[PDB]
Amino acid sequence: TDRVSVGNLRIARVLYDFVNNEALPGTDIDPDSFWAGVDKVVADLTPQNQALLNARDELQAQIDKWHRRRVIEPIDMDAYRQFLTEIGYLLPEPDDFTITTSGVDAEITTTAGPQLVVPVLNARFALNAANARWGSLYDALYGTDVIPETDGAEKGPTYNKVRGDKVIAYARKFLDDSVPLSSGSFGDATGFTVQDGQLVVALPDKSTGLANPGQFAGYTGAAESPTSVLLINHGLHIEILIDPESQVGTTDRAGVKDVILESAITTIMDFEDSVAAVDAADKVLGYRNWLGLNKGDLAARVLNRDRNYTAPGGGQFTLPGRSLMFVRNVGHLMTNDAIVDTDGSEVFEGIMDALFTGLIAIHGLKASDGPLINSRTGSIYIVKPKMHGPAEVAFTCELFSRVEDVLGLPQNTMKIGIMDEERRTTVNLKACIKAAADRVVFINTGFLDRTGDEIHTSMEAGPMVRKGTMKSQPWILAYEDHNVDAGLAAGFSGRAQVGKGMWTMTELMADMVETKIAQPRAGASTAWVPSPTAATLHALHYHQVDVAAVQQGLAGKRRATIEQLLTIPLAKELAWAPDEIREEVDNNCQSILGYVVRWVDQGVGASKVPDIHDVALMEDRATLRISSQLLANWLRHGVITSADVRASLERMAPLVDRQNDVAYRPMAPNFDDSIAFLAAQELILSGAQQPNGYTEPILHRRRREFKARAAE
Ligand SMILES: Cc1ccc(C2CC2)cc1C(=O)/C=C(\O)C(=O)O
Ligand SMILES: [Mg+2]
Ligand SMILES: [Mg+2]
Repeated sequence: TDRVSVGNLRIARVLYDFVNNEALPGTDIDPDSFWAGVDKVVADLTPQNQALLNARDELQAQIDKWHRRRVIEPIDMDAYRQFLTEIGYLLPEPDDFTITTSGVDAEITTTAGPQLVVPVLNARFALNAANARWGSLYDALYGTDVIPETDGAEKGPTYNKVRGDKVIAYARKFLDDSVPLSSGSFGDATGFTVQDGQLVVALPDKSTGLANPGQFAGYTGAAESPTSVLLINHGLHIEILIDPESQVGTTDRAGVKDVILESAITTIMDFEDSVAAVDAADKVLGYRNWLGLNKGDLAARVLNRDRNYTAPGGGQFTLPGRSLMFVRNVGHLMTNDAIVDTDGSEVFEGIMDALFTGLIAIHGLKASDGPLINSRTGSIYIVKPKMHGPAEVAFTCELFSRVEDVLGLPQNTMKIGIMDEERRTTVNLKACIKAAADRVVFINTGFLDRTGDEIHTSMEAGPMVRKGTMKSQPWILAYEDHNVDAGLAAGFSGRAQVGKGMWTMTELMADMVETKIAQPRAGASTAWVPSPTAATLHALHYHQVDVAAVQQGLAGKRRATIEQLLTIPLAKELAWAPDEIREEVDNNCQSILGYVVRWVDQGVGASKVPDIHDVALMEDRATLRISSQLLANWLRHGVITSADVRASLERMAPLVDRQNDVAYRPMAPNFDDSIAFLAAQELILSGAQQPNGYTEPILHRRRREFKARAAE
């Protein structure tokens, strides 16, 4: 064929060659021993992987039946709770404990700041994301709606000085709020100098230093007239660039050219919900980019070097120039035919990701032909998504342990960022953390997947509230607080990240700056952003909120009950008028179609899709999971008919065709000839039958179908 036999496995040649020629050289792992290890790990752990997936199905069957066999008024919470305990869904809560994870980098244990997620299959985006550790505040302010485009302040083809002056003024207020002067305001500064190791800021009438001189972290250039001044606040760096000859510095009262913020402290290179990878060719593209990131030679533009500074006293030092990288592996569900066994059965994809992304990450622990690219403390950081409960966490740990043995790595090298994005994890979160107590480096509320699981788990209970109502429902507010509580109770402060979820409105940056501050105010040491620009703007929130102090104030508090976590988001009687149902259907169909068409026809796993209100939303599989499950639920309970669904899909499809484009194939009017349209339809009409409402089985099948037809 086009496969390589190793034991019981038949490996796609493209993957075999990539591993031997690109991934293995430089790790000192023997190629034959590696492939024997792949065979042995797959054979040994596949049964447990399948058993865990079977357990999800059996628990969900019981829950479906339970709802179908009830007539009572609102749900008897006491009966529901004891039922879930009976079936093993709700497990006992373990005694208090503190995590023991060691060898973790400061960016994770100590620094509070933004965490950027990027599809690993897009080399250009991945490079920008790794370089997003530092970003221009002026560019982020000028280029977005944070500075309103009011009369006279609009963006044009050329620089608008009125707008630029608003940018400068915004940044000066940020400096006053973050690194205050002893007296006066940065808005009146006329220059900066370093005198006896102290920062001196010239005012019109006088000179002043910092109210806290310890916030002066360094400078570049001559101490007499530095080319830049480096400050620190809440552990994050701020750099004032001084250049009176620049276009902006010429207009500035102190010659300031820009303010650079330490922004994306860590970055998650994603193999999961933001990428479309359905075969060996796709996986190799992703693995090769992850390899180039860890070897430091990925080029599309290149990775940045570390940044050199002079210390206040005069010594030299350096700061990391790149975001510390995690990789998000796929979860336990899917198989991939990149490897098949002798029976033709596909191998579990999460098992493969652990082996291959783990192998590749070794390069980030060693010098790059300069210094090693990633973890100086010797860890490999893997986000494991979509786990359901503590036995599934234990399985990830065993998989990582077995992979470490194959790779010759110390035990516990491979650390786990746990997504809390499935109900059976939420309600057993303390036990999930305990199961990974020596590997865990974060917990994070993946609230979009979590909403998808909320809908599917209770699918039989009745019609759910509209998608937009979900973000304010009791269950989700309890879930967010419960996650923070569990992390802090497990000793996460100073040891691991407590993270919150993604901002998806990529153009609504004024709204992000106004509202996303709630996440660090809730004690999250990190939260997810969709772009380098949004990382720079979200960094402002960490200068305003002292997350370390917030976490200390939250200690010992139990702010969510199990009853709150289990409050199902059922709609009340007579909740909606016909126009509101119409808008919900059309909005969900447009978002489904806009995302699925680029997935199936172009293999793009994350797309900006305008919604029914013309708001650009960054869509990935989790937002698709919500929209498809909600419509499945409304169809299941008679809120809408199958004619309503088909009509909405047919009405929104031509609009999506218009929004798109070199490789774009219109879906309309030949709907049944478009694999993408049929995939969108199947996601709704078959949604109730998909395991835990997951979208990958349909998406993968339909993308492979598209590729097959295109190859003739
Ligand atoms: C929803 C979403 C949008 C965009 C991106 C990336 C930037 C492309 C990631 C996610 C995501 O995966 C979130 C969660 O895992 C989860 O809330 O379930
Ligand atoms: Mg998710
Ligand atoms: Mg403070």
